[PDB]
Amino acid sequence: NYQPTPEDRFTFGLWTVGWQGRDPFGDATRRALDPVESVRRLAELGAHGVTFHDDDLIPFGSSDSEREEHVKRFRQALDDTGMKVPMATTNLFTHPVFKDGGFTANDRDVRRYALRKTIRNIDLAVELGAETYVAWGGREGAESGGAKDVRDALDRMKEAFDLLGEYVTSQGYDIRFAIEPKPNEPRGDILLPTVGHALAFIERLERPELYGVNPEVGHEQMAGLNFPHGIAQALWAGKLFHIDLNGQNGIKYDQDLRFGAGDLRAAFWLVDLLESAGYSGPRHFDFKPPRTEDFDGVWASAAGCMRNYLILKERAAAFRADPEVQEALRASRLDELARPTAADGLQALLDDRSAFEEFDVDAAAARGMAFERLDQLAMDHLLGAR
Amino acid sequence: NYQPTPEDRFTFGLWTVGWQGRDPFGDATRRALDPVESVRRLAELGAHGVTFHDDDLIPFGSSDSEREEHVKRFRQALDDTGMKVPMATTNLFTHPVFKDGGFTANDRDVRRYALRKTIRNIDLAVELGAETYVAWGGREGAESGGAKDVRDALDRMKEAFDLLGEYVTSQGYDIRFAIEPKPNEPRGDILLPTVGHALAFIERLERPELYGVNPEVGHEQMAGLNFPHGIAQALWAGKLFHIDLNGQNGIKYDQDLRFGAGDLRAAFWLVDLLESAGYSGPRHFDFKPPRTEDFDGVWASAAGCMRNYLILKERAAAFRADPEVQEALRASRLDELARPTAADGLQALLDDRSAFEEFDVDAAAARGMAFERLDQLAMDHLLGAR
Amino acid sequence: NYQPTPEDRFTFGLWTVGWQGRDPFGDATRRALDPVESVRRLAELGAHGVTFHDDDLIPFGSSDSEREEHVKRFRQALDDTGMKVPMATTNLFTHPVFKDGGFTANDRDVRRYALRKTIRNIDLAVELGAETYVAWGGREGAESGGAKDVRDALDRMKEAFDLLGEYVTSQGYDIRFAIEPKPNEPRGDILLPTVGHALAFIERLERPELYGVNPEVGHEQMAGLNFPHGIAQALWAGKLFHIDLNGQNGIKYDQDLRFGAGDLRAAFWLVDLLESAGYSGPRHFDFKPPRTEDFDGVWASAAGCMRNYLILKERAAAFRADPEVQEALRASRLDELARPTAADGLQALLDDRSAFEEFDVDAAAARGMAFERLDQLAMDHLLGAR
Amino acid sequence: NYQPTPEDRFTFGLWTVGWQGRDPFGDATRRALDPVESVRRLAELGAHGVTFHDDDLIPFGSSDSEREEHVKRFRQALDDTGMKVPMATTNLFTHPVFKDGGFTANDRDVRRYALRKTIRNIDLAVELGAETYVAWGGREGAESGGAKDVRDALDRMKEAFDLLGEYVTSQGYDIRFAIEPKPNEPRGDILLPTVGHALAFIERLERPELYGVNPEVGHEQMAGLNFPHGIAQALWAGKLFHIDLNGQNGIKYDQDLRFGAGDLRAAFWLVDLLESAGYSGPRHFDFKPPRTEDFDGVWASAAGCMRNYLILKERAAAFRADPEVQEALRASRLDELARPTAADGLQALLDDRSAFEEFDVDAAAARGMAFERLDQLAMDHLLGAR
Ligand SMILES: [Mn+2]
Ligand SMILES: [Mn+2]
Ligand SMILES: [Mn+2]
Ligand SMILES: [Mn+2]
Ligand SMILES: [Mn+2]
Ligand SMILES: [Mn+2]
Ligand SMILES: [Mn+2]
Ligand SMILES: [Mn+2]
Repeated sequence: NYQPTPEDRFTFGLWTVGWQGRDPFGDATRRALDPVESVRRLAELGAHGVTFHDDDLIPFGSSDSEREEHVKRFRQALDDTGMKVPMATTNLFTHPVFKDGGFTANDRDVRRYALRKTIRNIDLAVELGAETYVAWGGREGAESGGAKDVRDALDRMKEAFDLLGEYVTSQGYDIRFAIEPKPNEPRGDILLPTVGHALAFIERLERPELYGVNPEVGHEQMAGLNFPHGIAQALWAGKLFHIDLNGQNGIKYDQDLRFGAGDLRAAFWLVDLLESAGYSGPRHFDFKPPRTEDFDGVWASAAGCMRNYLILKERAAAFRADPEVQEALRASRLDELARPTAADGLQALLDDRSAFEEFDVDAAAARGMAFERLDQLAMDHLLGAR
Repeated sequence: NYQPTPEDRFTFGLWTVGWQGRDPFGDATRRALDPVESVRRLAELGAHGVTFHDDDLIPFGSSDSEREEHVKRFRQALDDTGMKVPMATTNLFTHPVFKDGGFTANDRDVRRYALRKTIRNIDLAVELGAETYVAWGGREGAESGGAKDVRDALDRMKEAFDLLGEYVTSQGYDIRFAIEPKPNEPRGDILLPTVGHALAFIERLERPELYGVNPEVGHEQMAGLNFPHGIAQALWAGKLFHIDLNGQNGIKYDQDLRFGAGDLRAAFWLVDLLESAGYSGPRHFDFKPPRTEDFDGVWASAAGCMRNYLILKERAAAFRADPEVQEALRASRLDELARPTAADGLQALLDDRSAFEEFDVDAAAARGMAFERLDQLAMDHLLGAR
Repeated sequence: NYQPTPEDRFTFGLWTVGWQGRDPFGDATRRALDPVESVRRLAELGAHGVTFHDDDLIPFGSSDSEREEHVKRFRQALDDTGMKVPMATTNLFTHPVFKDGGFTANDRDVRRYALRKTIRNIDLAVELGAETYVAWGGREGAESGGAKDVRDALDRMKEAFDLLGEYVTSQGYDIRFAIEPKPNEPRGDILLPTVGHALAFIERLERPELYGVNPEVGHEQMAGLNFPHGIAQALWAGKLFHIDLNGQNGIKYDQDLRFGAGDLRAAFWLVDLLESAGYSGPRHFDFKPPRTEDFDGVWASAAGCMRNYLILKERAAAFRADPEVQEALRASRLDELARPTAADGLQALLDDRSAFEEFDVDAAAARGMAFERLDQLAMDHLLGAR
Repeated sequence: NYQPTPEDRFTFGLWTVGWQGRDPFGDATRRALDPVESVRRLAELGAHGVTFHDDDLIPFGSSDSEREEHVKRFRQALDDTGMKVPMATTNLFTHPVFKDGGFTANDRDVRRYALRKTIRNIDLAVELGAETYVAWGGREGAESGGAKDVRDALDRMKEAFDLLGEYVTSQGYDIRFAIEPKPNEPRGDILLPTVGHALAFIERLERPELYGVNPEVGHEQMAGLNFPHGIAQALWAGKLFHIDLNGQNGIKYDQDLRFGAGDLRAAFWLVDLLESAGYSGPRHFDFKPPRTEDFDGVWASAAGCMRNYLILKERAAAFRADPEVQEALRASRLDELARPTAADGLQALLDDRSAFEEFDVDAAAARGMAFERLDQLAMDHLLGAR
């Protein structure tokens, strides 16, 4: 019955089920949750673990005595439940000091502070066993053209990531970084707005092997992009270090719906790709239970994330294993797409009259791709109408 | 009076002013143009040169005798006018054989043909003096999830670009490649949909130094992205090999309006950045005169592209040179954004109590960025209201 | 097995399966179809009937002898198959004369011609038994601000529709009009861009009872709008005279995918609403088989439209009939939403201290809406995971 | 120098300059403002007046003694400055009780309360001299399909507006209502999402003459719609009771930038239309100074709204008065667009062989519209490049 177990590796941010429902036009609709109670509540649902921002575990401005007791209580809930902490991250967006950014703030002292805050939490992340450290530069960007020279800001962004990579190397940590793109909100435009921009930026770091992406379903969809396509490119690059799952109904504010909501067909093709590719990291949900809900609806929504992943996994596997689909894939030439165009090499291609001079372009053009039958088989599988 | 001269390097595709106005719901509204007459007509307007697809110079399926006479006539118009041909490209989208792509077609024979067609035109491009060879993979992509394994397709795309780079190296040509991203249309989703995705892909080629981007204003805006930001990232990467200028009114079909139309403020900030950065390549217009127009309106629209570039150039230069704006930039800390965050190095940063333990975050947060005054100075400059 | 029969009332435009695959960057990939063969082919698939533009039945500029033989051949295919023609429409977009519009062309003679062309086809539509006459003003609009005074254009649009309503009244026809909104493409902005704008405009006609809407799934989604919501408003207004079904993957060019493709969840909620409301008109598909397909894929895609409608109909009915869902609807107060707010009347409301002075807003606010559990039941039903 | 005076009728919501900068990912960056100080500060800038939500003048849950003193202090600032209060509105979105809506909440008691809260503030609005009472139903809508039957919700919405119209009639007030559309945010989809949907809904009210629209620039642009077009339709309907001015950079979260920011060309065409139409209501700014700013930047941003309106007013007037533009308008047939298509009547049109049988469609089609020259004259005027 699509019941999750910890071996499914489902994880959740403390800030997700813990979202109090404050939006830019409304006050909180739910009380804050003790992280201890979310660990317990999630473990009961079948989750594998939790993630946190530094401020989602230890309230900003804590004395070290308080910090110690916050951590201690959290550590006991993990031990009580068997939950893990595979990823953590820094809040560089909530406090007003970060109103123009953390790593790319125009104010140099803020940039320095953002790094000092980030490094403190990396140490804590390692202590709690995280393998991935995410950065979402939600305040990096601008509302107006003169406010941000983006060439200078990317210099400042490279600087920061290079320093964090020097730091983890100096400490001998095994943790790796994952940049989480978003195209806008809360800034008018955010730097590194998509998976492609983040991938490209990483290739300009001193130690590129230490940084990957953490793409979020709804964020690429906020640019009207195909999320499964961007995940394929991240996988092709060897850079899918982590993944954020949720739903989004098109180009609008970041909704962070429960996974499977939003674009259901894209959710199907995403799961198909993650499972085909053997992605083995956490299946992490970054989602807000809608503020219409009380705490029972919070946990229902969380359960739904996991349930929908496992239904889509079953339907995609059944699609890929159906001999009628395999035949259709053959009919649509997907096997040909995986064979080299010219393993025979450039000269042989140049000398191959069958590639140009005697190529029958009209017979090739007349050959239908048969993609609509293939896609209606995929639809039939998704809906259990086979 | 904002009169262009060839030294402004303005160029135009033959397919732009030559667009007959056929759209997906309407027939042609203008006759086809002889490329000779467009070269002459553009030179009279002050353009520096023209670009072409192979099929926009030599009709598909020409005998070599016909090909020779087409080229000869074009060459004479160039010589008659002093016009140049700085860029050329391949039509891998119009013919039905390319209905599932050229380089990433599922059919291997089509992929081979696409390369054979591309290489033939590279030789011609070199003969006519082009320094940049553009690729727009407008048919590379899918309408449905099962039709295109994107991992395999990027393998096929890398293959193709690697082969074209082996070819130009083997011939000793100096020409370089520029990939032109577009997120969708005519395919439901197009591969390498944005500047970031193209930049990232190039870093996976055998000879990355040979490939840059040719970003188009309207295409990044079709993903709701900030075009000046993406140009800054391309410039930061050292990869702005060429630029396509036009206008776009938001997220919708590719309009290819005359430059300055669409998002006027973004046009201002683009020109500001190109001129600040000392971009020295062609200012190339990829635009469709609307099909409401007759041939006089075609040439009016072309003239307008150039005029609007030169007005925005003047207003941006005046903005950057105004001592009141310089002071505002200082007030908004843009100078600080250009200074290293931590040239003193990681350890010094770690030991700097002013970066954390004794950082006054409340006083930093209280400091306004003054970006609205800066932006109203930019507005006043753009509108000539100073 | 979700097999359609004519009693399902599925209809298709001749221009849908007959689309030759010409897009704004590519030539045709399929030959044209004889309307006779599409009637036969669709009847074999289980369709109820077909619709046409005047130019999709009789080629533009036909002699009346030719027109007669075209009609005669079509009439025989209808009789041979039992197919019906419930709707027809005018092509006021393909010919270059309509480059600035038909009814709102700036040129008065074109406006007159557009009406003369429209009235000729209304007579033919009546002869073939249509009950609905659609208008899609795809060329009505502008690319630039000065080109179209929209106040004057709406005067010209009202004029035209008023004249067509006088005409059908004068002839004693029973046919009714349906305006099909689209927000853009082929014009930069199209007038009456959404269901709401069309509904509002109709209330300004001389005979409002004669005009409704024909909303198309993909067009409202091209404005990022909720198609089921707009259909509910059209139904609430008593104005859903006809409906166009297809799919659309977000805000981009009009894709006209096969129904069920695009936004699958929205397709579910649409079918739920049409069936709940007892909509009894044609279930009309306005769709393009992708130009990757040959004619077998054309018919596969058409079959898929019908299949997906019938699967979604079954799943929605099962949702609405499930006692667990009924209970959830009760828990989410949907029954309360259908009860008058204040049947007791204004004064009683004013005097009801329970409505303000003694209203417990905190207890009301604390009551969760339970919408996430309700929606996961809807998801479970859609996917057959109950 | 584009200095505003109260006769320009510029108004501002207390919540605009008073926005503390709390966004869905960040805390406040500015303290709250005393409404008294905003009235004074705005009057010094040249504003005509202010508007308020009930909760933006009197903190929620005030004793009547407190309410009295809040009002008294506000009244004295108005008298001290000569500022007016032309519009007011109800906060039916911030308090958690309104998490599923006010007038269309599923909970009947909340719907009753929303009306009781609305009516209390209408009385206060009248006392302070407002002529327009706005409703923005920002919580009316849904995130999921089953949560909201939209047919029932529109019944509940009609009910509420009908009751408020009975109330103001019963009291003999002269105030009129204006519905402010928004397509989404904070709900996933908001009911009456555009100007067209609101216009259409009003025609279903018992007393339609009492309700108009208050369209907001950024909200229609959040649906990718042309704001000047929707204003023209509202003006054509006689329903532009009020207007909200700001800027928006495309399809994304509601930015509420200072007017003239966002889409500058659309701002030009809007002002052109308001001034051409002789719109005489308040020019009301609904805008957020970005949270990067301190209070000096708040007032700079407010000043900028007014400045940009007055620059665009000058440039549009100069466009409309330029004899070269008048000639171009004549060349593009805008005069013809304003002449009836068929004042000669239906029969005369039917009998006019020049309208069909002898219409030269090819010569008509060959006539260019000359819209690009017209639009480059508009551009030259906007930029002061004539
Ligand atoms: Mn998100
Ligand atoms: Mn995330
Ligand atoms: Mn383009
Ligand atoms: Mn281009
Ligand atoms: Mn369509
Ligand atoms: Mn349609
Ligand atoms: Mn707004
Ligand atoms: Mn507003």
